[PDB]
Amino acid sequence: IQCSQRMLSFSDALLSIIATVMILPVTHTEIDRSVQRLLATRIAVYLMTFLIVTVAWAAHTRLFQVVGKTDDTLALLNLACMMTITFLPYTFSLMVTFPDVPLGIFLFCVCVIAIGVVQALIVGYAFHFPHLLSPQIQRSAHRALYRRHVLGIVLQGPALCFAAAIFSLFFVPLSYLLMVTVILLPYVSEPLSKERVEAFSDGVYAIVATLLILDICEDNVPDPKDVKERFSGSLVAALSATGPRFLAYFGSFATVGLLWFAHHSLFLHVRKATRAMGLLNTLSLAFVGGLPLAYQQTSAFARQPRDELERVRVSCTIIFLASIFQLAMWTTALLHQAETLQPSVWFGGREHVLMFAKLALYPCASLLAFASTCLLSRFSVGIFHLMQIAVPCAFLLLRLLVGLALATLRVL
Amino acid sequence: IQCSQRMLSFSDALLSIIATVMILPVTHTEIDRSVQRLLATRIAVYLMTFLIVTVAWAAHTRLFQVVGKTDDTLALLNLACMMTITFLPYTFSLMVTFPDVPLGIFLFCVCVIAIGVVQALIVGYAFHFPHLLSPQIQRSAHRALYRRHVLGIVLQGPALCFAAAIFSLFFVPLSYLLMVTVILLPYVSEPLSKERVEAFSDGVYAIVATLLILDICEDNVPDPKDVKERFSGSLVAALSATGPRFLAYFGSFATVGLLWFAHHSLFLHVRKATRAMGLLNTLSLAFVGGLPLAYQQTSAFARQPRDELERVRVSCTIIFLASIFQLAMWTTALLHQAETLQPSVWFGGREHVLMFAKLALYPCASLLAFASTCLLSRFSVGIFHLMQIAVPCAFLLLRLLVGLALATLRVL
Ligand SMILES: CC(C)CCC[C@@H](C)[C@H]1CC[C@H]2[C@@H]3CC=C4C[C@@H](O)CC[C@]4(C)[C@H]3CC[C@]12C
Ligand SMILES: CC(C)CCC[C@@H](C)[C@H]1CC[C@H]2[C@@H]3CC=C4C[C@@H](O)CC[C@]4(C)[C@H]3CC[C@]12C
Ligand SMILES: Cc1ccc(-c2ccc(F)cc2COc2ccc(CCC(=O)O)cc2)cc1
Ligand SMILES: Cc1ccc(-c2ccc(F)cc2COc2ccc(CCC(=O)O)cc2)cc1
Ligand SMILES: [K+]
Ligand SMILES: [K+]
Ligand SMILES: [K+]
Ligand SMILES: [K+]
Ligand SMILES: [K+]
Ligand SMILES: [K+]
Ligand SMILES: [K+]
Repeated sequence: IQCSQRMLSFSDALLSIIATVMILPVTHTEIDRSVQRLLATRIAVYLMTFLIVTVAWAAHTRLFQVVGKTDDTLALLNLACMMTITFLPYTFSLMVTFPDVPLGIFLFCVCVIAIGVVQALIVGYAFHFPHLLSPQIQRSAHRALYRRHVLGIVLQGPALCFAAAIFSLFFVPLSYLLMVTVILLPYVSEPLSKERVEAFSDGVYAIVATLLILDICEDNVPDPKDVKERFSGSLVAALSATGPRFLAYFGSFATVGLLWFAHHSLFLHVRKATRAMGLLNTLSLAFVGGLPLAYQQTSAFARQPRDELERVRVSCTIIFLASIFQLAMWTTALLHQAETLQPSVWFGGREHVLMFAKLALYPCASLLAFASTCLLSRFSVGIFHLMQIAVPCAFLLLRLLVGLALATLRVL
Repeated sequence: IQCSQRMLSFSDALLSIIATVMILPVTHTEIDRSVQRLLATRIAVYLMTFLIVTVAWAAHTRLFQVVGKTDDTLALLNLACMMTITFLPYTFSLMVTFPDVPLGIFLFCVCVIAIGVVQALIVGYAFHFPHLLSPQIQRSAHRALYRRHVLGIVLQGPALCFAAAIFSLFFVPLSYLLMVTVILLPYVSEPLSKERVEAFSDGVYAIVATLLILDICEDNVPDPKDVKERFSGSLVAALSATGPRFLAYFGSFATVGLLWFAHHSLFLHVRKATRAMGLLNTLSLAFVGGLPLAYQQTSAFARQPRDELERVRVSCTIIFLASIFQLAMWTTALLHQAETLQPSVWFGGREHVLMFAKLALYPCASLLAFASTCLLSRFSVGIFHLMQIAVPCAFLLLRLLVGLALATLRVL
């Protein structure tokens, strides 16, 4: 027997990488109807693959909530499970790119079946050696019924996908219906490990923050030949020619880091994460993945006022979507504060107002910039930049600002 | 005050991404002297940037060993520190690509100075609020001397790099000498947080395992137009045309996952990690980063026997270098087992032989394949594939094999 914490941390790292894999085609899209259609398709594929990989990650998290402690064989089986999961984005992209070809849907169904079969092997091994189970399962007298329930839950998806794979040769629409039913059944018809949620969130945030510097380190180191021919041997000029990329990276890193800061602060006060909090966290991460695209678009900065106005609106919308779901997590937690939140941030608690301000800082700023874009259109672009400067400072001075507001309302 | 564990986990994730960033140019190198020179330059740059980012990560780890507990201001300062660190690979690549241009060396020195200045701000803030310090520092009466020592250690590198930046305008070789002195002084003239080492290692392993699938998901989804024109509308043929990439990914993921399995097993029994163990871990990770290149080269599989023999030798050498340093970590730990290892894996312990076999499995296999390449040249290539099949199975049956060997030696 061994402690399973590090194995699950490795699983979370791999799964965050796999979930965010499909954001690279979006950010590498150079950017007339054809280009817009291509970008929309890529964004939709990214969202769907992120959600699918998140569903797989959640299934893994609760599977290894059932399995309390790990073992060499369990570690190798988990490696096999991760290997199978790493193919979901590619097979899904292949299926959507070739909807009418049965081979793509068959490959996706095979990937899902393989994940389920490896997880069923893990469940069988763990139940054959009860000391690997959680104490709740170990001490229960209905271990056989627990095994049946867990194994049925694990193998539900594989059965539906196997039926879909069969039907692909006869009636494709029913195959797609079964694939969607796979995701529908678990949620249309419990707590989630807070550590797993935190690890997955940290991985996603770390990847999204550094996407643009990863692009820069590969593409934007000047070529000495190009420097000597096109910039008259001036390295400073060659580096200035690529300024917009650096500005995009700075903005994206700052925004993603501050959103992670808000998430970190929120989860420092969470006692237990519910399923609703997990769903809202998934939505927030999915929309967070899109910030690099927003900042690329705004940094490119086509001089046309209408184009730049559209870019600012899109960026503000993306930031609002990223942060409103964190605020929604916090509001959902407040409904069951007694069991979900530490007493510090309960209604009327010491740090309740500070947490509220910290989580509402970004949605308010994004909404204000978006409104300025409609009311103060000419200044709006500058206002957007002002936002990028104001929000970080507000985070530094947040306690002083909250105290000032409290003192002001004391008399008012 | 807040718990600093999640902030440091996020730092480890970001730092692993930044350390492994420069491996992408290596794996994206399509592969006459010019190509070899380009590949050698890219590999050297990757190694140097990995080592530099690891030095920065180690400095960060011990800085936040000094700082016991975190705070909102400390969290934001840490975000700024990570932002500064993310520019080390790009500035180093720019400096090496333009060695004679003072601007590149100046930018690298500025990045180093900025990292040091942010860390000095963190130290000053933590010491101005002693409750953020570790209890050892808090209870000491020499907190002023501790502050002086820590601040000097933090600002050592910035001073040397500032001198180098000045000298770049007058005598460049002395500037380079000072830059190397920055790294020389700390090591030429203590324990390391095992959690930080584990998190960094897991991040690096997770990135390296999935490099090739990240490439595949972007580049190798067939284009319907290409499928219809070049493969006569056969999607299976189009997918078979890209088989070697999938084989390379399978091999690379299996090898990296099993090396991580060996690392995980080793560190499950480590009580405290010393500086020597940290250095050996860094070397092992640096050489692990090169496995995707080895497997790409072997999967490309030019039919020429000499070329394939060279590619098998290179792959075996890379695997041996990756795993021998894990074995060296284990051997170094055995020298101070009493304080470094759990009693289970001490000399003559219950699991000592199993740990030895687990860590020596890969070096022995790689050395045997390399030797077969010289003695059994014609079969060697097949033997390499045999290795890819044998080592995983040996990991599954490792306990049975160890028991069999013990029983055999009982009579012999
Ligand atoms: C053929 C390979 C490539 C992939 C598909 C594997 C097949 C044989 C597996 C995957 C999941 C399995 C199913 C999982 C659960 C159940 C429910 C049980 O009450 C009857 C058997 C049934 C319906 C299984 C039959 C076999 C099954 C469909
Ligand atoms: C100019 C900007 C862009 C970058 C460089 C910042 C300069 C001013 C900073 C960076 C590190 C600093 C040094 C850090 C440590 C010491 C040792 C002390 O006994 C004398 C001052 C001295 C030598 C500092 C002088 C100022 C310094 C060199
Ligand atoms: C109905 C059905 C059909 C097929 C499969 C199946 C098939 C292939 C496969 F690889 C794994 C599985 C499932 O994996 C196990 C299931 C049970 C057991 C032990 C039994 C116990 O005591 O509960 C061990 C492993 C399962 C159930
Ligand atoms: C000799 C020298 C020269 C320059 C700098 C410097 C310069 C710029 C900068 F941003 C930060 C620093 C260093 O950051 C601090 C140092 C001390 C203090 C408080 C003093 C205490 O009580 O020890 C707080 C912050 C430091 C030492
Ligand atoms: K973690
Ligand atoms: K991670
Ligand atoms: K990553
Ligand atoms: K990448
Ligand atoms: K971790
Ligand atoms: K990581
Ligand atoms: K290309």
